Amino acid sequence: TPSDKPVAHVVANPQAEGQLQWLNRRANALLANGVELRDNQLVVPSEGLYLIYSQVLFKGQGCPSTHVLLTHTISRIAVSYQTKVNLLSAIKSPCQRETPAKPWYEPIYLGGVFQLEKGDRLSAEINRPDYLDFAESGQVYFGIIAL
Amino acid sequence: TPSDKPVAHVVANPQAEGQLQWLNRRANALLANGVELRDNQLVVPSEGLYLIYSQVLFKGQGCPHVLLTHTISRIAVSYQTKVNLLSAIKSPCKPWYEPIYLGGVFQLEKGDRLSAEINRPDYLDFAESGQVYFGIIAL
Amino acid sequence: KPVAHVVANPAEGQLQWLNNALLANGVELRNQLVVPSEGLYLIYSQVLFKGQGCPSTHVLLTHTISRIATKVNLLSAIKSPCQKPWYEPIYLGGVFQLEKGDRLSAEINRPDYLDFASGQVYFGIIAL
Ligand SMILES: CC(C)(O)c1ncc(-c2nc3c(cc2F)nc2n3[C@@H]3CN(C2)C(=O)c2ccccc23)cn1
Repeated sequence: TPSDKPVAHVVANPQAEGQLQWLNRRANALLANGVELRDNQLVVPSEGLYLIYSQVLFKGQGCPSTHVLLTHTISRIAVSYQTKVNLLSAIKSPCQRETPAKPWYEPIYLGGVFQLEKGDRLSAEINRPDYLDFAESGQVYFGIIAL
Repeated sequence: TPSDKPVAHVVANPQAEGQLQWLNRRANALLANGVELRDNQLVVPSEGLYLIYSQVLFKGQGCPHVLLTHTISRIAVSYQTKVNLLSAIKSPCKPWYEPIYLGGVFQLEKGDRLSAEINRPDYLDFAESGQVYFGIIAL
Repeated sequence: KPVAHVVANPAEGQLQWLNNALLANGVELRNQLVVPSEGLYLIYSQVLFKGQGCPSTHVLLTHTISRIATKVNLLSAIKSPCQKPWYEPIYLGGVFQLEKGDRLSAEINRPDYLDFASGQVYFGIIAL
């Protein structure tokens, strides 16, 4: 007997270099029990507590002249207040000292439990899609699990 | 168990050399309701949604470049191919510590094999119990 | 189905668990969650550490979930935030066969670095 628990696990489209497009129409990606993926956002089918999680992986070849700041943020767009409200956020400075060139890898993980309402849209965005590494699978993803 | 939900929680062997070997015959480790541990891989007993998870803890003394990887893979029985479900790559560089937790929900089939590997077993840390583990929970 | 999801009390200089929190179907909060019936449980948690700059003494941040049936680590991790403000969360989660009456604790070593202002500081169990 399958679970009736709203769950989703969507992955970065590896073809869309220079963008962060979430896919459920990809191997080992899913939407279950009412969760929808609409306009790059997960739509919550019913109210309740949910675990929200996401990982992005950033990669760079050395350290450039201008300082790099990498951000990943998970936003909620409620039906009654249709503006992005941050739930989870994290910032990283991959290069402490600039190159006076070794590849660096910086994962950003976000996860937490939030009360969500029916129709809430969830966004998961980065500031630098040009640094995102999603060629190999399993590195960039975004999911929910209803408690 | 009375729930009958296939579950597993396996732990790393601290005295395994140059490898990340999983064990179920340890305290606070288990294989229940059909899940098997065969060739260092977890074997799924039935089709369904599963929470799949793993934690590794790396540790180094100072900074000498080092790349750390941690990957959960799936070998689907119909396909016979090994693909990453969850993967992290980190460049860590006094002692430094790097925990890596990989978790998510996946549709799995009967007979799928799941693996949890790393590139640097020599950087693993086993100072305390509960620092290196791998598991699944059927929804 | 015995379930529990407690949050931290923002209680100073400590990690006190309290009841978006919920306690139900036998799971009591005696500072440990007490297991009402023998079975399989997913036990999870997250803590969030934060600081400004790096001190002279090397700081190691730990978060551990223990089982008391003796005190044994079930889930544990360590973070070294200093090899500018910083934030370091620690996530734990796994499935465990527990006995009726067992106690489960979720502790940190450095509550002075805990962030008391989020959906990232919690401790919970779900009977499967
Ligand atoms: C449906 C099922 C199997 O009963 C179930 N119920 C609840 C959860 C649950 N897991 C949590 C959590 C809050 C939760 F309610 N907070 C954490 N976890 C674990 C570890 N860690 C922190 C993570 O960040 C994480 C990242 C992906 C995946 C699981 C985790 C997971 N699975």
